[PDB]
Amino acid sequence: FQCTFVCCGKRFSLDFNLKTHVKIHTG
Ligand SMILES: [Zn+2]
Repeated sequence: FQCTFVCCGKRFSLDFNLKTHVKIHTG
């Protein structure tokens, strides 16, 4: 998918990698 939080704005590939990442912006 894609990130859009803070200055991280990283890149997401799929749902698994989607939450496995944004999980921080969420905690
Ligand atoms: Zn991010």
